[PDB]
Amino acid sequence: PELPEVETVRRELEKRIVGQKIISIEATYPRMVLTGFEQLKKELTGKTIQGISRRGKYLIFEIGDDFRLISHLRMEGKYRLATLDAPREKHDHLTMKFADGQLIYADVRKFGTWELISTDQVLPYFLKKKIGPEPTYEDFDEKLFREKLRKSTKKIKPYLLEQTLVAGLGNIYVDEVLWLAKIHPEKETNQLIESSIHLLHDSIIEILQKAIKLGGSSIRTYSALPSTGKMQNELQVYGKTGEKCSRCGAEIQKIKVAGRGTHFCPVCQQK
DNA sequence: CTCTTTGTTTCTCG
DNA sequence: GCGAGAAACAAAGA
Ligand SMILES: [Zn+2]
Repeated sequence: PELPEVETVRRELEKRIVGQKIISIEATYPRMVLTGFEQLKKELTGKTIQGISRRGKYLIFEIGDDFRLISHLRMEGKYRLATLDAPREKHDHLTMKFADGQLIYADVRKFGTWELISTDQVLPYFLKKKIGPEPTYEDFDEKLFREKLRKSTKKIKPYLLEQTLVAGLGNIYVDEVLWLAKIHPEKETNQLIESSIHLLHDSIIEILQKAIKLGGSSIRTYSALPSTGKMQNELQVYGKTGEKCSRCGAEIQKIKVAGRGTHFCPVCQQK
């Protein structure tokens, strides 16, 4: 998932598990707990979930007064709230059991991670990750963004995917943002002029906030969190190879850019 | 059978 | 430091 999908999960879990005491924790794939599964089980069993926050694509469970469980869902991670008698599904890896249900994490590709750290370690953790600002008008300063683009020869799509200029874009929304802002994904960032950088800055905020409002993009339907979103109905280029651009009618093309499938309009996004 | 592709991140190699 | 390529892993399609 990308930031809008993680935010959607965050909001739905916040409604439902805040206040819940963790009765037990079980793992069939303990190695995805990078700080140690038995250590996490000992520390969090019996504690109450107080909140769920997010930073970029990372979920942050706030558990007890002093613990933060930082969860990254990577490519395929999925949470669901299940009954206590729910049967195991093949790629379920971890569960937190409550008195009246359980929170199960599944991940086909086993890429997602859990790390238990203390409250005062959370900001240093994300500083060490070099995560850029949240994609809001308040936090995403166009002036610094512009200065970073001016001094780089990186291509704009891979630079945006780094999470360092701004947090939260992945392959779907980077393609969507660059189409909206009329910028080719291979454009070297030091060639962007000020008005293009302004449109790109605003398009990043607008696309991601719209996707949040619409509950994320469901490219397939799944029996887990979140509830089926509506943003997939608004995608203009991602996965639309061979369909016509809604602005100019040219066929959307797909190329490979720094190892990633890349969807763009060749008319609207001039090389 | 092989090869490619996939919402992410982070590594080695030269 | 850089970019290219690949790894972690599983499943599906050509
Ligand atoms: Zn077009």
